[PDB]
Amino acid sequence: PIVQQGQMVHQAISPRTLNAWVKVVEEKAFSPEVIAMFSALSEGATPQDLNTMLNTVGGHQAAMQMLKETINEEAAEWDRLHPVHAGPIAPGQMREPRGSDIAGTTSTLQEQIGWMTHNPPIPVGEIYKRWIILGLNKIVRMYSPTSILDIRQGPKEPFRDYVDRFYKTLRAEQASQEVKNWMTETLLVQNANPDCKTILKALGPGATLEEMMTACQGV
Amino acid sequence: PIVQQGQMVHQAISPRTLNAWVKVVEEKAFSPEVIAMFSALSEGATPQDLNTMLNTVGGHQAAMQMLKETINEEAAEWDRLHPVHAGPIAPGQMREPRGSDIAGTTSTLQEQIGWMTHNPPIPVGEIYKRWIILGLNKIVRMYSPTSILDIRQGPKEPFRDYVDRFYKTLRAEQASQEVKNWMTETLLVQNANPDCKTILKALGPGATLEEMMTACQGV
Amino acid sequence: PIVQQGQMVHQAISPRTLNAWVKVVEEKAFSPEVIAMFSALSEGATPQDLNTMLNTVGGHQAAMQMLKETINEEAAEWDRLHPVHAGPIAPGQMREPRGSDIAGTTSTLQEQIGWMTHNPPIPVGEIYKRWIILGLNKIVRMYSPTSILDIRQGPKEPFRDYVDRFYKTLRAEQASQEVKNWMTETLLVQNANPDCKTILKALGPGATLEEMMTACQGV
Amino acid sequence: PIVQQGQMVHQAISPRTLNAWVKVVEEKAFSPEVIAMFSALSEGATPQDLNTMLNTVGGHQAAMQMLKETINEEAAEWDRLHPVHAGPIAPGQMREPRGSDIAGTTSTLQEQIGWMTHNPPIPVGEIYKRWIILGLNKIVRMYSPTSILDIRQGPKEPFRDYVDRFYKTLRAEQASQEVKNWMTETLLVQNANPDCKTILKALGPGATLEEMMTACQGV
Amino acid sequence: PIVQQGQMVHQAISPRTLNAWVKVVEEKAFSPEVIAMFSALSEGATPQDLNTMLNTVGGHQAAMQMLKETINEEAAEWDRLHPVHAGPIAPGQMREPRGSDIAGTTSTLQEQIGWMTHNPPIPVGEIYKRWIILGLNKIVRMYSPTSILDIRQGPKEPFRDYVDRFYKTLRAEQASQEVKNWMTETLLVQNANPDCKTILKALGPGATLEEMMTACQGV
Amino acid sequence: PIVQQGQMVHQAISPRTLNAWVKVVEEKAFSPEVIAMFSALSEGATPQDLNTMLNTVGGHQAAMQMLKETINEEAAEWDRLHPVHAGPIAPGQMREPRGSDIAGTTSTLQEQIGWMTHNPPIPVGEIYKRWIILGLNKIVRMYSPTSILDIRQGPKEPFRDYVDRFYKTLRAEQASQEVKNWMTETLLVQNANPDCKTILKALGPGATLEEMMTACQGV
Ligand SMILES: [Cl-]
Ligand SMILES: [Cl-]
Ligand SMILES: [Cl-]
Ligand SMILES: [Cl-]
Ligand SMILES: [Cl-]
Ligand SMILES: [Cl-]
Ligand SMILES: [Cl-]
Ligand SMILES: [Cl-]
Ligand SMILES: [Cl-]
Ligand SMILES: [Cl-]
Ligand SMILES: [Cl-]
Ligand SMILES: [Cl-]
Ligand SMILES: [Cl-]
Ligand SMILES: [Cl-]
Ligand SMILES: [Cl-]
Ligand SMILES: [Cl-]
Ligand SMILES: [Cl-]
Ligand SMILES: [Cl-]
Ligand SMILES: [Cl-]
Ligand SMILES: [Cl-]
Ligand SMILES: [Cl-]
Ligand SMILES: [Cl-]
Ligand SMILES: [Cl-]
Ligand SMILES: [Cl-]
Ligand SMILES: [Cl-]
Ligand SMILES: [Cl-]
Ligand SMILES: [Cl-]
Ligand SMILES: [Cl-]
Ligand SMILES: [Cl-]
Ligand SMILES: [Cl-]
Repeated sequence: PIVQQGQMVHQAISPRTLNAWVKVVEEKAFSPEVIAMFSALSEGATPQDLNTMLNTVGGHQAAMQMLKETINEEAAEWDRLHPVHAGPIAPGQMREPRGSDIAGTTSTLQEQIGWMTHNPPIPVGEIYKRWIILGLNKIVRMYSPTSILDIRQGPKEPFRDYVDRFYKTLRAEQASQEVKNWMTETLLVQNANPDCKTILKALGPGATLEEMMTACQGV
Repeated sequence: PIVQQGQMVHQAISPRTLNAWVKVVEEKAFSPEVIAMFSALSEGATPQDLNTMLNTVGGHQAAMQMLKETINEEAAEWDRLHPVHAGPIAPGQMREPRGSDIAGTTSTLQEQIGWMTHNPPIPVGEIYKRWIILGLNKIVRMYSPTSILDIRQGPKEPFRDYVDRFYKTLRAEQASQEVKNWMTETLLVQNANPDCKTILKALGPGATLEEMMTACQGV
Repeated sequence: PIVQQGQMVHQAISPRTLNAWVKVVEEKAFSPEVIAMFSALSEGATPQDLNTMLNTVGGHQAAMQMLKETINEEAAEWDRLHPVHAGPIAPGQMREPRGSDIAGTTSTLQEQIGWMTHNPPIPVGEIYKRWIILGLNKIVRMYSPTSILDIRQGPKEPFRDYVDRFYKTLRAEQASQEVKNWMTETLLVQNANPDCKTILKALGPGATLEEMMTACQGV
Repeated sequence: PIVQQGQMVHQAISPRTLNAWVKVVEEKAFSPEVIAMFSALSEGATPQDLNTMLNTVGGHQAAMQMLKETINEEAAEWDRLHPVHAGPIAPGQMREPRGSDIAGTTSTLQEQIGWMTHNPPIPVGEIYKRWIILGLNKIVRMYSPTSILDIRQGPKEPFRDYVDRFYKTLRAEQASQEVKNWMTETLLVQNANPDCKTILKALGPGATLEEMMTACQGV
Repeated sequence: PIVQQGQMVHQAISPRTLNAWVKVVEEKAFSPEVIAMFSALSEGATPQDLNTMLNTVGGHQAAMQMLKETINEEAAEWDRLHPVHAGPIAPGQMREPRGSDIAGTTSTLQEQIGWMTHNPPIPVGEIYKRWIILGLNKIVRMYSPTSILDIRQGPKEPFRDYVDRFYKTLRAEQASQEVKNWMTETLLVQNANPDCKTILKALGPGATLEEMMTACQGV
Repeated sequence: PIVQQGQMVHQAISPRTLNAWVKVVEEKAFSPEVIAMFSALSEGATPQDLNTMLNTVGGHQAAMQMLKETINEEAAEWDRLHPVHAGPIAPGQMREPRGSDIAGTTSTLQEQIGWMTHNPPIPVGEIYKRWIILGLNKIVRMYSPTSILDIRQGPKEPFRDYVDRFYKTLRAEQASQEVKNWMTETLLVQNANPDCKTILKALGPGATLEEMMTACQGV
């Protein structure tokens, strides 16, 4: 990665960042917390470090291939919006990057460092990072076993655990924040068990989750 | 985070800070020492690092949603007290942050760094940190199984263990320091077993905890 | 903490310092080596880092409350000896700290850093550290099960192990160095088994521990 | 390695980089993720650090000898393309390296540092690294047990696992990207079980892997 | 410790240095490799760091008391050879240290840093370190179970293991290098079993250990 | 060690370098990868750090004594080739080192640092390192159980494992690169089982190890 005297300086990815990432993928497979951990360990990372984290993943090669295809689609879109102009790169200048240069496959470390440290800066690491997080979101969608519509509270299930399951499944859903707001406003109270459902409906439509959980504590 | 030649310099969150936090949440669930550990690992942290620590938490998504709602309430309060003024940001200036900018959802890393390193400084990391600790206190309240009124000394229980339980439950209570002072002055001596209660009452109302524990040592 | 180009620079407490301290308290409970480890891990620490180490302790809340009361007594004594003078803090100056400012409860990180880096320096971290070590000494006193007067050598016990026990119990005793010198000069030879006691008395009152241990080696 | 004030500074290889590499070779034997981990841990490395990583490998000495022979072939090719010219090295100059100087066997650390920090730079570490990755690719080829032509989907095998196996075996194949593209376009759909094969053929030749996996989800 | 821009800068003792030392004392008790590890972890250490390493030792308080007495004897000797002169410390000067100042009991961290960074330097850390290593040598002497005169080769014992035992016991012996040279020249060949003894005596008095071990390989 | 602003700066040996070395010697005893690990962990090391690594080795004191004798022989040879000249060391100069000064037994840390940072540099650390690696090579020779002449392929042994054994034993042999080349050209094909031997002889005398291993894959 690169960390900011004032100037931004280059640095190699640490061995325990790599070991942490590999352990995370080995243990947790693909889940939202794996994506959060990815963005955590890849702060200020170059495309070389991102490809470094991706290529060290053993197994799960179906998901890795899906991620490759997503990255290729985003790169082709970048090439459509940003057409490269033929010509000689002038002294004191750097070429404009392609989608493959952002993915680190056709660019050198010096070129990525120059794009990132330039003023104005071309943040290739955060763009490639954006594409990677997109594909990872697709993977987490495909590998989620349950749908949010099937999360129902058991007859003897404490409301707390039911909320744990509900928002666990909701975090993996692929829907805009408005759709998830609707799911919270409708499905959470709708799919509770009758004993808790009646009380929550007695609370009102504008209650917080704290009030809903403290209401069905005894039930 | 950011650490202070004299100037404050930016730095990425370390992998063992993240691993420490994730291990803490996995092992201890939600307790006061988890909050102390959070403030410990988040010294000088930016909102990006705070969201980094929060999003890497697997499970406990009910508590995470409650924390989201609390953060949204504090952000709306900030927006009420601090209304943004429409206009063009002048050269050599930075915009005043919203509640969502403090929460790191609508602000960039450069903007947070600029707000924190400015003179006068706008400490967005400590404000967002304050909100997070508030919501975490609410969670620790809701998830505490026992009330302080139910902590009673067993007939054969050593006074030391009874004090351990009493202040363990007291640390999770949500009450001002004056209320907790009253609880110490009344409930601790009131709820001891008769053999120790009579001796402590023979000591007097102004004895320290050291004197109370060394008094009921033999009992 | 703060580490000394020549200038003293601030730094956040490391995650493995915290993990080391928490592991120490979890494993060893309260013993002299725990205090030595505390002073070890808290070299150059600010009151914020000291409160950081104290608040991360799970359990043992009776001892933590005793430590709080001791810190409050030392703070009240500081307030008695150092009365604050009402007035406006002049430009280029910093206010004189209270006992609560030394304990880090009513002071900011910038104020502690300014007090510590000033010339003349107000070492709030070493003062608060002194109070903490005092209270910890009180706790170690209260939680010591055995008295030094009860450490007696068994009939078949090697003298070496008896000395191990004797100085183990002596390290936890609360007595000035002169009293401990008297205990070494009297109780050690007095409480040995007769076979070793007679030989040690044949050595003389001015023998070293090396000579005493090498004398009763065969016995 | 060497990390970039602006100047490139030398640094010794860290003990946990070495321990990470040795653990990787001990656990995973020879696989593509081992190569990715090698390039990960050897960012900015000198030939001395590369030989350091190679020589610390216990066992697998057949593969290490094959790697030695490959490195010798690449070095002889470098000597053929770059003939050394006899003469005295002028003041303010450095000799042009041989293949053995790139492999670090006949060059000193100061000479490698000088070649890498020079302008124009002679990147001996990335050249030797290239040769090493070449030989490692040969080894991974030889030690792959299965061919891509034999990866067939079981009758009750979920399509996801079959894709995992297919691209796992494909990653170890030695073929240009065009040949692997043909393998993806032909063998993947050809070697699926009939129930999934018919559906995938109903999709069309231009479907993505995401669509192919979400199509045969229920089958 | 203190590490050398050119100037010597102060630094706090690392948590894994402490953990390493504590683990070493817990596992290996008192042996020569423990002393080597002490000098290893205490490179450039101040008396505060040395007392830090010593006080964190749990148990073995007999040996710790012996070490205290040895340190006190060396300190009294220093006070005899270096008498302090009464007077006022002049501006731009520092007082000459006592034996207790070298032991870190009556001196501050600033005074130790000033003594060590001065020109001419007063190396209090290496002097106190010398005393500590002396006392540790006394302890290792007292706690050695076997004498070098009792190390004899078994009838079926390989010569290699017998040499391992011989020099293991010899490393713990308290004798000058000349005495140990005599022990090597006499006892090693004298105490071997007859089958190996006759061959070694056939070699001659001037053979190396390599020749002696390769001679009795088959026996 | 010492790491290169441009100037070479001194640094203490890290605790995990020491722990890594001690673990390596404890686990692997004496093998070539132990020597590679030694040179790995001792990059830029001073004689004090080399003696630090050597003295922390518990057990194996026969090998350590052999290493001492080898170091003494190399030191005596250095004294023969480099005779010290009697006289006063001039201001702005440093004395020429003896063999014992290179071994770190009769020289201080400041003298080693001065010898290494001087221009022209006297690399005492790499010289002492050379001697240590020499003695370690002698030890690895003596402790190798098998000779290269006895490595023969089993009747049902895969050729790959036989090559593993062959080059494992060859790496521990003490022979010049030409002798080892002859061993590769003769013994490897000579000592294979008849089924593989005939095929390898059908290949020809100029085949690579890759071709030899891929030829006897099916056998
Ligand atoms: Cl690291
Ligand atoms: Cl790869
Ligand atoms: Cl998967
Ligand atoms: Cl852009
Ligand atoms: Cl579920
Ligand atoms: Cl780290
Ligand atoms: Cl998230
Ligand atoms: Cl929870
Ligand atoms: Cl503000
Ligand atoms: Cl309880
Ligand atoms: Cl750390
Ligand atoms: Cl707290
Ligand atoms: Cl306790
Ligand atoms: Cl003061
Ligand atoms: Cl006891
Ligand atoms: Cl390291
Ligand atoms: Cl090697
Ligand atoms: Cl292998
Ligand atoms: Cl080139
Ligand atoms: Cl397979
Ligand atoms: Cl550390
Ligand atoms: Cl102590
Ligand atoms: Cl002991
Ligand atoms: Cl001196
Ligand atoms: Cl023995
Ligand atoms: Cl370290
Ligand atoms: Cl030693
Ligand atoms: Cl051995
Ligand atoms: Cl030289
Ligand atoms: Cl073998």
